[PDB]
Amino acid sequence: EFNILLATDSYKVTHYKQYPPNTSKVYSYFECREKKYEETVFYGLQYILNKYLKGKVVTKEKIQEAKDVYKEHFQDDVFNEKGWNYILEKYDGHLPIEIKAVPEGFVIPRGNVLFTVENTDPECYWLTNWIETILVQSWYPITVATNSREQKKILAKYLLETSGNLDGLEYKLHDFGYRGVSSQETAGIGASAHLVNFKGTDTVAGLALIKKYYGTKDPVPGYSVPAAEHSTITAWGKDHEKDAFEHIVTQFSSVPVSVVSDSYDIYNACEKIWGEDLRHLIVSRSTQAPLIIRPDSGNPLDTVLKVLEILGKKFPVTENSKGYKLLPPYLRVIQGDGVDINTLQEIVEGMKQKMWSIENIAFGSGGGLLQKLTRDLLNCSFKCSYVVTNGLGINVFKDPVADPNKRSKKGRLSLHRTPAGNFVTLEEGKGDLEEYGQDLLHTVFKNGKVTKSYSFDEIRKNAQLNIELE
Amino acid sequence: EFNILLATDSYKVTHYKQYPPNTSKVYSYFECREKKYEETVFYGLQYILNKYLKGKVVTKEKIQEAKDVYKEHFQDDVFNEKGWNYILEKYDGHLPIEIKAVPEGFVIPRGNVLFTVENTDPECYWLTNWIETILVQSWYPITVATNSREQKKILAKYLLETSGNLDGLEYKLHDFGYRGVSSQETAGIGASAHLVNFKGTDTVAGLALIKKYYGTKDPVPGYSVPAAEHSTITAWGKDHEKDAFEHIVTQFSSVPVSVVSDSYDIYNACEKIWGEDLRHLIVSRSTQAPLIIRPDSGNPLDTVLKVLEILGKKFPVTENSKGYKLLPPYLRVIQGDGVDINTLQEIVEGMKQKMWSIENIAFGSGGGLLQKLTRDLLNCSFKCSYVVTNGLGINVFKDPVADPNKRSKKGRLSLHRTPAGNFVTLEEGKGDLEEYGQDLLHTVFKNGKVTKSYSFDEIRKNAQLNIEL
Ligand SMILES: O=[N+]([O-])c1ccc2[nH]cnc2c1
Ligand SMILES: O=[N+]([O-])c1ccc2[nH]cnc2c1
Repeated sequence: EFNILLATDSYKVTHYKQYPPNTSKVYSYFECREKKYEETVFYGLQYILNKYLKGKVVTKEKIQEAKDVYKEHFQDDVFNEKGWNYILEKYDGHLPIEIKAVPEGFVIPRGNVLFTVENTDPECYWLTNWIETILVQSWYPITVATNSREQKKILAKYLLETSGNLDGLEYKLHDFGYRGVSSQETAGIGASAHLVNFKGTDTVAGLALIKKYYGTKDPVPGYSVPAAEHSTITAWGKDHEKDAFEHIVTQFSSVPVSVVSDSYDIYNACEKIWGEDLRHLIVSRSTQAPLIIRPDSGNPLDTVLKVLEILGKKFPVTENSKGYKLLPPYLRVIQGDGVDINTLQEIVEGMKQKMWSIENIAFGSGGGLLQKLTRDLLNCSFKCSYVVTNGLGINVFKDPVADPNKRSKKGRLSLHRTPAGNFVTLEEGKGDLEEYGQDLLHTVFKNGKVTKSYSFDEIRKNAQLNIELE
Repeated sequence: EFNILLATDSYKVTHYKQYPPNTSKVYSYFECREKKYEETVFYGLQYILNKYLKGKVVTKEKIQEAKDVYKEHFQDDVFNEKGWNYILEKYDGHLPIEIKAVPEGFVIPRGNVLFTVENTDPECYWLTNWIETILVQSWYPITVATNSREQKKILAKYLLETSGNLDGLEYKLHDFGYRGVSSQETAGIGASAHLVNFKGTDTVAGLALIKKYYGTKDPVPGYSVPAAEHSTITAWGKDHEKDAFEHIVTQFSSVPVSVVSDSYDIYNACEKIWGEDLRHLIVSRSTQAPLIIRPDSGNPLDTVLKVLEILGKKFPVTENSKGYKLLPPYLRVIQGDGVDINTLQEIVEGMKQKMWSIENIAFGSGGGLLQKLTRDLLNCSFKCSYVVTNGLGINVFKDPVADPNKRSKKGRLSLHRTPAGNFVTLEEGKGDLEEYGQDLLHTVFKNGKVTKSYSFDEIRKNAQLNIEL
């Protein structure tokens, strides 16, 4: 079972002995520090508050366990047993911490305070940064949600340009990342973050996470369709690819079905198998049940363009009202290999140049969407900005000589709307001067309880694109 | 509770309708496909077997839960309820699967079979690839362990060259990755994978994972020392950095202590604060309890060299038998910013050029060590290579025309030692000809039971570098 006393960076176990004597308050904050990604989607803190921080998180057993582990880990007795015992005895193991945060789903420019953390009992001055490690992992859902939204911006731009509307946008980027992430827990968190922006996912783990921690009016937040993988095509044998295709599209004759078509020769599969031998089984399909052809190898752009040219010559193509080519409604393509924010851009631009509507194509992304991201991408960072020692408040910060980008904010922080309606973070307690109206941060956690929460429906609304709002 | 019926890629829910009819066997394998990183450390499967796959993993409630979710998720009834019910009824919810694997810790060249998976009951042909998603996540501890070991190889080469030995090698790369990974679970898995090669970690989650799933003779597999962060320095106030330093080294006077020294001006801190104002508190320290100065910003190579240059002028430097400069034993440096396999190499080579021994330095790595890695790095991949349909075995594979690198292996596989003592994977069941000694894959899982386990001690022994052998 999870033990918050064993869920911190080792060195933090020794920090209670390093702060100035008579420190009664440590106040810290999280930002995506300014340094391609000008704004960030704030998402994921609510998961962490509920799963890890709320309620009785300290017990006699957990304290003894941590004591025993750290004794060996440090080869010395440095663990603050008395400190954790105080929390157990005084607060029935509930953390005397207050956390204020921007609403989940909010889209906020870089370099703004997103959440703050401080102890509510002077004895627990050390607790604020103990939980840095747990809270900082919010970088991951933030970064997934943000990068996923940036890809939605690209898709919206090109879909609107080539078709004149945004129909189906929320299904244009499917999550294929389940196998390509580092753990089951990561799969659920990352998939949930993608679902802030889109509705298509194969990472089933995200559904239960959203249901438990956020909630939606709909039964599920995300959807999928039947689809083949290489094993279900190749199992039929090298000479029986056509047989596999026929079996699969006949089994799934009245729902959409994706079929990976590159097992041996994608171009042959498209031109001869789909385009000639099985063509009669494709042109009979409903608009609600298209065949989705899935290439999965080769240069992503070149392959998509060639697949489209092949299909364009075997199937009846129309020209939509914007002048772009459109496959018949029973036939679509999905590119789910080598897709990341950069290649996504390359492919839609290349399609546009060849006069193919973005209506024709959908994308899937795996490692690119959920794994190939780090804390450095948005410079997600947690720092102390204010302490009280001997009853006097001190504005504190770091400001390394060789890297001005790592300079942290000073003092008590608040988030405000500017006269032009933008965000500003006030430092040094200046929010108190009341020149900038009310603090936009909300208290979300206080003394062991979650004090404010958001449904996944609210989060999605907050995270909408301006082009969707317009 | 974790529900294995909800722990697969969505489309796999539909695959039981797609395989050829009359298929009684689906046999699949995992490899780090050949395409840098020429050999891989096999580690992490045992975690997955015990946590997720063993024992009674199917119940009536879990089947109903999956049925309910998939109904909404697909807006359709596709779901092999009968198939899952069969496992529940016939096998008390234990998976009729056999997995054979190379021993954990083994170091194997790219392009070799590392483990195979197959159903043991003809009714469960669909189950082999159901569990692909969960098993393929082994890519992560494999890749962390492999990338960590490659960094150890660089450190070993340079330490040996500049010092004449490998003393302290196992503490030269510390895991600072806890806050920089995507989840608590990842933290533990990745930290454990790093401990295959090294003994220094701040990612505490790794200790409990190793204790629970692998085990060590020693109480713990990993260690740390007291150390400062920016908060414990900056809280003293901008004008009181020296007071913070003095307080911290005095609190931790008889153990090693790392102190981040770049809050305001790393160069001033080293030259004026440590090098003058507080020098008397440093030169009195034990060899078993040095001050470890930690820069944490600026160009990693440039900052390390300038820090050594400064300290070398304030503290007595010796020249070792190899001709390299060595700080006094009470004083060391750790660089834990911007360290990955590339920059690590750059720093030790830069030090060597400036005649500084690698004895002087240790490294810490966070995102570089545990997060900035993907399944693409070693091409970790799971593919079906053999099926039995209508009582006949068929060797199956993919071979996409535009990417020969994605061609997969054919038929039943086995791993063998070559006459020269290397590795070879035999395809098409050719291992049965018995020309190549015994198969190195062992049955590790069969019908819900873990059948062969390794301790963390054995794994570490298997993963040793040639240089230390
Ligand atoms: O799993 N798939 O390959 C998959 C899932 C959903 C899809 N929607 C359109 N194509 C798809 C492929
Ligand atoms: O957390 N640290 O900064 C840290 C931990 C362990 C160390 N061993 C040597 N330097 C260290 C720094």
